Amino acid sequence: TTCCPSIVARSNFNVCRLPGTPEALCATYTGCIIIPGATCPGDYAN
Repeated sequence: TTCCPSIVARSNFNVCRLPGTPEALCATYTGCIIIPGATCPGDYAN
């Protein structure tokens, strides 16, 4: 599951992913985290 700290960070993550750049790297660049479970932590609810 991808979990982002802010709406703008989610927007940056979606932009970074558009050309195909790997989710793990886009998460690093934007501050989003990729976790194994279904429910995002409350500070990463966007």
